Amino acid sequence: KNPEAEEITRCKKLLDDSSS
Amino acid sequence: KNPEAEEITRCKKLLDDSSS
Amino acid sequence: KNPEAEEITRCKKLLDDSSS
Ligand SMILES: *Cc1cc(C*)cc(C*)c1
Repeated sequence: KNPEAEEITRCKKLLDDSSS
Repeated sequence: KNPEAEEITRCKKLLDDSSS
Repeated sequence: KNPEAEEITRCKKLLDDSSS
């Protein structure tokens, strides 16, 4: 439940945006 | 053997902490 | 096609460098 979890979510978006 | 390897280790911890 | 894609490329290099 740590706030750092937000960073992980961003990573996922970054990977998807890789095609962008 | 580069010191940057430490960053990779942190990434792993971040992924696990994702459930936190 | 976003410039952020460069960050993703770096991540890949970091993972490989993990053995370094
Ligand atoms: C979340 C994350 C972590 C690492 C080590 C690298 C990338 C691209 C994303």
